[PDB]
Amino acid sequence: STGSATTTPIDSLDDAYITPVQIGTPAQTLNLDFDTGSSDLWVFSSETTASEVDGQTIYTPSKSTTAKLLSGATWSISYGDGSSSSGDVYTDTVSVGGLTVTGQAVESAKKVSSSFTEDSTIDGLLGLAFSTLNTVSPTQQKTFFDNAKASLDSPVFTADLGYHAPGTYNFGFIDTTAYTGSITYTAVSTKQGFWEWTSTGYAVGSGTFKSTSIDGIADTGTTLLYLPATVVSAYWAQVSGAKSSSSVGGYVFPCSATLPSFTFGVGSARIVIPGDYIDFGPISTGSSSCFGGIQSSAGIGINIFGDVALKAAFVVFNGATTPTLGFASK
Repeated sequence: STGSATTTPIDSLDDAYITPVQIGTPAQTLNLDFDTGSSDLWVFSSETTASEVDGQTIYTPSKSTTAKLLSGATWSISYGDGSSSSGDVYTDTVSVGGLTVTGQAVESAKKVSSSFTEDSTIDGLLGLAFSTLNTVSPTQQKTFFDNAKASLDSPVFTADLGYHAPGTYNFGFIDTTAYTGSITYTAVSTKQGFWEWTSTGYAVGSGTFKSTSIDGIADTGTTLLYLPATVVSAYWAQVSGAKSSSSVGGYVFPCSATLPSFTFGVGSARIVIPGDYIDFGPISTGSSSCFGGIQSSAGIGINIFGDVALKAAFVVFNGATTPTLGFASK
């Protein structure tokens, strides 16, 4: 089997991407944030604290004839940006772009943190990291991909994120019309539960390529590109007026600037992020200071190839016995 669904930026900045997901019988369609950096499928629901719901579409398990409470199971998760959610668990039928999984763990939120409440466009998350990170207790649950894998034509899914435009998540096949040149595959470590790999280096604008190993994760659920301070300093040094602001929380630059591109290495191959991709607009409405899309990972503890990097490529998440990651220009 296969699946194919369109993913759409939630706002003019590509802060995140939502993908329609059918849950239950009859289908309840929720717009979920597909996240290759976590492994929980959780949704706003009829059980979510009323004061913490503000415009989201909710899952109502009582209205699904295929919903079953997973007796005694609970979940609780905290993300890298400080946000969090928790609740209990149902199993139900979940379909993504024509691909159907029965008995999927659907984690129902009783509580969500303010940032989730404040984002009316995201009805929940669908985790696509390795199931070892799943937070369901006392019986850990599998991801949608994990549950689908045996059925898929090929044990893969692909991320084709658009820049200020819709894109595509495919399951079970590689669309050879969706990229240019060839796909370059690189090794993955599953030891931290992430799609963790090692970039071969970087370049700033038309500058010479620096060969250097950068260990990081392919994470569709993170907006920006987080890299070592040395690398990020070298990028912003090429932008007149750019500086790191502790008060704003990262590198900012004059909105009148023209940003240089950023290249990262995948084996012998190169992915080029155009400068426009690195512009996240005024730090506050009407300000002439703009927030940078490449930031230091020094505070985080890991490097993150977030949407800024991934949307410049066609990305293959290969879930074979020995998983790998593939990158192509597009």
